[PDB]
Amino acid sequence: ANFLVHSSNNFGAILSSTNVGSNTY
Amino acid sequence: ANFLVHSSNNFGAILSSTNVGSNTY
Amino acid sequence: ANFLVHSSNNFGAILSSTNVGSNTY
Amino acid sequence: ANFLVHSSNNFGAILSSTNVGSNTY
Amino acid sequence: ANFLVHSSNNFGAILSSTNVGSNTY
Amino acid sequence: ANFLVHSSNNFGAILSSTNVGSNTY
Amino acid sequence: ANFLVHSSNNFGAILSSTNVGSNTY
Amino acid sequence: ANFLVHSSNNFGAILSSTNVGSNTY
Amino acid sequence: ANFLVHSSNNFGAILSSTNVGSNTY
Amino acid sequence: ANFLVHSSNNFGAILSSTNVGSNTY
Repeated sequence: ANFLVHSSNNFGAILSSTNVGSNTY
Repeated sequence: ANFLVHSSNNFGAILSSTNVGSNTY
Repeated sequence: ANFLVHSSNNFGAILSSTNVGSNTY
Repeated sequence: ANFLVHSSNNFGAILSSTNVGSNTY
Repeated sequence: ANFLVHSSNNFGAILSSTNVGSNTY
Repeated sequence: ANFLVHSSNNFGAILSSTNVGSNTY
Repeated sequence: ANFLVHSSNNFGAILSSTNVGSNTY
Repeated sequence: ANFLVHSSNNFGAILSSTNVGSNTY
Repeated sequence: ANFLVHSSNNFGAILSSTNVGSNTY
Repeated sequence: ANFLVHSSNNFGAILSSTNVGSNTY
């Protein structure tokens, strides 16, 4: 619901997707 | 719902997508 | 709903898209 | 609905798009 | 609906587009 | 030295900085 | 030396920095 | 030396840095 | 020397750094 | 020397670093 993310020198991706339906990446 | 994100030197992407339907990336 | 984002030296992208329908990136 | 964004030295893009329909990027 | 954005040294773009239809970027 | 850049629908930034000293972004 | 870059719908950043000294991002 | 880059829907960053000295990201 | 890169829907980073000295990421 | 990279839906990073010296990641 309420996500706490701290990053440093991020080269890739951060996925914090809370899903109730369908999806593709 | 209410997402707290702190970043530094972000080169990539941050995805915090809360999904109820469908989507593609 | 109400998203709190703090960034510094952002080179990429921050996606905080709350989705009820469909979309592509 | 009401999104609070604070940035500094933003080189890329910040997408806070709340979607009810379809779109492409 | 009512989006609160604060920025500093913005080099890129900030997209806070709330979408009900279709669009491209 | 002589940089050839072609762009279209640029939302972010393009950095082609050739550096001999120090700098921060 | 002479860099050929073609882009489309760029949301982030393109860094083509040729470095002989020191720098930070 | 002469780098040929073609991109589309770039959300992150492209680093083509040719380095002879030191640097940090 | 001359690097040919083609991308699509890049969310992270592409590092094509040819190094003769030292550096950190 | 001349590296040919084609990608699609890249979430992480691609490192094609040709090294003659020392470096850390």
